[PDB]
Amino acid sequence: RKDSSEKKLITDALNKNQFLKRLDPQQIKDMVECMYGRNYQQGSYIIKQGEPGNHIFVLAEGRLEVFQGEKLLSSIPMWTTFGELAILYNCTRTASVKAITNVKTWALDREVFQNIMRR
Ligand SMILES: Nc1ncnc2c1ncn2[C@@H]1O[C@@H]2COP(=O)(O)O[C@H]2[C@H]1O
Ligand SMILES: [Ca+2]
Ligand SMILES: [Co+2]
Ligand SMILES: [Co+2]
Ligand SMILES: [Co+2]
Repeated sequence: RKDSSEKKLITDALNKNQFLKRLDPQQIKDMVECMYGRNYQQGSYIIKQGEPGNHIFVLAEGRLEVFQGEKLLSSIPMWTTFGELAILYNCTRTASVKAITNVKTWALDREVFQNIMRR
């Protein structure tokens, strides 16, 4: 699915996330190899506040904004991990994440994220 170049970009994105610094390099490597590409059209939501957390994402291309309601929280820089809170802490999505342009993410599903933690 990915060359060494993309694997390195995703790896760095995951390693920079404060809540993921706990994981071993083997766990990160496993996440990377398992991640799958998903595109989103402009104006669609990658994440909706209040939903369960079924995926963790890395922004690979395009622009994303984080919202509570109509209120803007943050612009997600390229190669940033997001959607991790609801996964790690068994909570609901804390905010919505909207596609400001057409977007590509790398995504990992929740159960896999935990199978990897079960290795
Ligand atoms: N203030 C904020 N700034 C940047 N990102 C945020 C902020 N609040 C929430 N997020 C991100 O938005 C995501 C929405 O779903 P999660 O709660 O799973 O994980 C959340 C974080 O990755
Ligand atoms: Ca990150
Ligand atoms: Co979906
Ligand atoms: Co580009
Ligand atoms: Co762009």
